[PDB]
Amino acid sequence: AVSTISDYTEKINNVKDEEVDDLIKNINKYNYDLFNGTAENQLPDYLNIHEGDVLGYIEIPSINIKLPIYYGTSVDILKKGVGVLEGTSLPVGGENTHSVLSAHTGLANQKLFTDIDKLKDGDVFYLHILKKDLAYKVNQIKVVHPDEIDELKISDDKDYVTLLTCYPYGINTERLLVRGERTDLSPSNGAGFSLPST
Repeated sequence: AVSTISDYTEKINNVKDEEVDDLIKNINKYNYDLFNGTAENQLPDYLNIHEGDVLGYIEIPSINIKLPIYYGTSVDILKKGVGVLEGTSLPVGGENTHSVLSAHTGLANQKLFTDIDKLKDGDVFYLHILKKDLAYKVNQIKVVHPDEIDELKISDDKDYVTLLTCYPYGINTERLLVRGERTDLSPSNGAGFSLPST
């Protein structure tokens, strides 16, 4: 709930800023190796990110969803919030990244499935990862077979995040892929920002 998000917010703000900056720098290196095929599903030792580590949270204001984000999709973890799909980009953004956020499967896929079912093209979700803020605008809702790859792959010159949910009853179930592409945090009406000059 908001106790996990509160307990993430507390612990992360109490870490040295330079250690979070280095972790962000190492994540960006993993995502590049991943895209270049010089890394594998199992995270390198230089990250100290593990199955069940909270990276932060997702806000979907359209449907008042606020859920923590864990690394990985392990079963002791899959009944709390949202999991980063092993083999997909870590959600810190950038060109040549595609992070898949997989729904957790208990009572909060019986809400979450129908809730991300309500999302349409132009809807925005916010990631809060390791004190980094990112915005994503939905541009592809896709119902897919469970042995399907192409719609979860990193696209060249693309910064994507896919919300992956399964129909929660039965086995070999159709997965719903709500794909966001990277947008500005700033609202488009208000603008006008200049650097110092003299």
